[PDB]
Amino acid sequence: MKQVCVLGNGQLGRMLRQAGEPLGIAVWPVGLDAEPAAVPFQQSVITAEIERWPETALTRQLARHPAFVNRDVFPIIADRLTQKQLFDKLHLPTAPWQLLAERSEWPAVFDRLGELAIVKRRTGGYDGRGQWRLRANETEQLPAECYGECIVEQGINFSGEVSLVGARGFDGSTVFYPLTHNLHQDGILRTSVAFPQANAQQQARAEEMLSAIMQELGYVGVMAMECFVTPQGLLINELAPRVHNSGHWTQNGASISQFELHLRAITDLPLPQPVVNNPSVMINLIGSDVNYDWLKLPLVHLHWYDKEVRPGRKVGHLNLTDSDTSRLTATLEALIPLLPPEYASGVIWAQSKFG
Amino acid sequence: MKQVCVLGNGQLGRMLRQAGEPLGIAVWPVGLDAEPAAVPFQQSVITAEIERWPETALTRQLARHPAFVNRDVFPIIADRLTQKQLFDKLHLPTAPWQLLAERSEWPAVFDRLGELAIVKRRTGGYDGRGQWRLRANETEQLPAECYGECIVEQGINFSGEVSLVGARGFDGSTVFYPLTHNLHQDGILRTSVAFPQANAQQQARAEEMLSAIMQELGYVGVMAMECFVTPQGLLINELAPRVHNSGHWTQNGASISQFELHLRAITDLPLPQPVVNNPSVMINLIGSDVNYDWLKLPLVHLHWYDKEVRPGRKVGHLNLTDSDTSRLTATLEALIPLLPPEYASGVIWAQSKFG
Ligand SMILES: Nc1ncnc2c1ncn2[C@@H]1O[C@H](COP(=O)(O)OP(=O)(O)OP(=O)(O)O)[C@@H](O)[C@H]1O
Ligand SMILES: Nc1ncnc2c1ncn2[C@@H]1O[C@H](COP(=O)(O)OP(=O)(O)OP(=O)(O)O)[C@@H](O)[C@H]1O
Ligand SMILES: [Mg+2]
Ligand SMILES: [Mg+2]
Ligand SMILES: [Mg+2]
Ligand SMILES: [Mg+2]
Repeated sequence: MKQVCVLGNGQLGRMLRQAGEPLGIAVWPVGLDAEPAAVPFQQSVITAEIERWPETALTRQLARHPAFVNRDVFPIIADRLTQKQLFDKLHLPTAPWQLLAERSEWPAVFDRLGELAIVKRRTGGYDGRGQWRLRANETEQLPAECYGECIVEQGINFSGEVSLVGARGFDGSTVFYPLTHNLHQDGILRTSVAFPQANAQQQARAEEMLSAIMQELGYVGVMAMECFVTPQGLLINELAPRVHNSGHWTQNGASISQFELHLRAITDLPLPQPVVNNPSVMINLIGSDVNYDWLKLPLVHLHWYDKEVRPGRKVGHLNLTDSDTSRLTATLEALIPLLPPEYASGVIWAQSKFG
Repeated sequence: MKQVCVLGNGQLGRMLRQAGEPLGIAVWPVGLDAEPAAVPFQQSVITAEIERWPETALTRQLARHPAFVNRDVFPIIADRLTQKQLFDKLHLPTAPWQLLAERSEWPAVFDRLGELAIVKRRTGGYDGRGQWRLRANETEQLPAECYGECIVEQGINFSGEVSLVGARGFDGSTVFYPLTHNLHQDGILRTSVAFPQANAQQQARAEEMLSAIMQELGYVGVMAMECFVTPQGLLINELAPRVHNSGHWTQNGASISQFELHLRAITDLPLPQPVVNNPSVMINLIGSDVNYDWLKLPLVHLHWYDKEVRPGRKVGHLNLTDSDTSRLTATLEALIPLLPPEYASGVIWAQSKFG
């Protein structure tokens, strides 16, 4: 019975453990502060749900582990500069950008990028923290700390956002789910909607890009590529070297979930193409307490994280899938009065995807 | 918040625990020999995946425990003599029978029940162990121990077997799954097939019968009723006061699984009718080692129990569901060479359901 250890103690690891169980794979999520002595890392394949970390007794032990899959890929992706350079190397479309070295460069930056600059911390950002959207007369708001520690990109006016989640096997095979439509508000993902068949052109463009990246990196497991939809085609925004929030719908809307797919990849099990026959919606639960009334609606799949509820925190997600989009829209409509007000916008945006 | 302890350490408990996690319900399977001092009985709803048990430090604590849902139904069900009588008291069709008290009753038993008698141990039987099929000149095979400890009933020539899995809530509401077709060989269930819409007359007869049963008992949770199909309609074979093997398909083929439904009922959560839109097939894994090649087929959902593989032991099950029956048939066909010989019969029988 394969053993896998996942570095990091969040919901991602928990979902990987839940997926592993019925497949006969024991998965052990280990936080950074864990005691290595307690960790069966020796008899396990190591994976992670994080991409960067401080040095601890646990991480020092891991360091010397032969089977930490993708170990060397993380730092490249963990630093936005190196990630952006990777797209450049591979000729992949992405927002024009540059390292933002010091105050003095501002003039050349706007000259280069346009009216709106999007400044991003090279490492550690998530949910939009560590991101600034500045105009020529607003540069003084950027913390000095940021000089040398941030990249700056052109503000992209996309018509929508989509991510491609897929996986690469140790033998180079790759498999993908259809593109997923993502809605972000205030920097955090709120809702995702996936259809069995995406714009065929967009789907091929994305697969070619993701494929080139996984190959170049020699990556094994699941990776998510977030892109921006523009009239010239997609632009890659960023990558996540792991299972990703946008693909949670796969737990209930694909024959093989992103969690199962990642475990198959890393343990070298078969990686056939997951079957996706119907559309799916996923609503993220953020800073809200669980309301079991949601369970009155039979299509709603509750995925609760057993995390402390605090503002802005991802606490769970709700998935719904059905071959009849009317049912989905109706389920959505019934959910509105059962969710806090800030959820209406995303729920309605999901409904409109079927309109 | 949800804390449930389940009496019994088998795969059913494990599947209840996997189901409860994402719902935010912490499920603790407790074996009979467990140390009561290590169990959260005081802060939980108690359920069980077994129906009769010896007195141990652990079960002693469960006697009369107010949090143990259905505690008094178990014993009624656990004895076939009491179970049969229930049917009788509710005018529900069942096989003509009687308590088999002693050797001398034999000639009259055959005069009354006809050619073939089915002897069954009053308690503890499963997978056909404790059952004997006898003609009038074979009674000497029945161990002497049986007299007074087994019932005897009419061998029924049924055209097929179907089970009804459903639940009853604390307020009397009930919900059910469509009937499932079950195939038993050598006393053990090998395969099940469910269709979204079952014979209407049949489904209604089953629901009326099971509702009468659960209501009569004040039962809360999931119960399964195995029946035999005959030209006068269904005959009830036996009941399982819990989630049941023939309902495993609901893990992937219904919007709410029988595991989830049981936890909903017992925790007083909502109990809407689960959605079932496509057919499902479940192949029981018995005494065989896991074969990861099964995973090359994308529709296959592996549910491995993490049990030691021994002859005749249920080690797992494979579920498959899709709206396209031709897909299911093709997946079944591909499964044959990937399973031991003894599985062909069952797989073919499933395929035949779609023929
Ligand atoms: N150049 C850009 N132009 C316009 N919008 C942008 C741009 N970069 C980011 N955004 C918007 O901000 C959202 C969050 O940005 P991004 O993914 O870089 O940050 P993050 O902190 O890494 O978020 P996370 O890791 O949680 O996805 C994007 O999905 C998009 O809505
Ligand atoms: N009276 C009967 N007539 C004909 N066949 C019968 C009869 N009783 C049982 N059988 C056959 O034997 C099977 C198993 O019998 P039964 O369910 O009573 O046994 P069990 O040991 O309680 O099995 P389990 O608890 O594992 O379902 C039935 O599903 C059916 O195939
Ligand atoms: Mg990011
Ligand atoms: Mg992002
Ligand atoms: Mg039985
Ligand atoms: Mg039975």
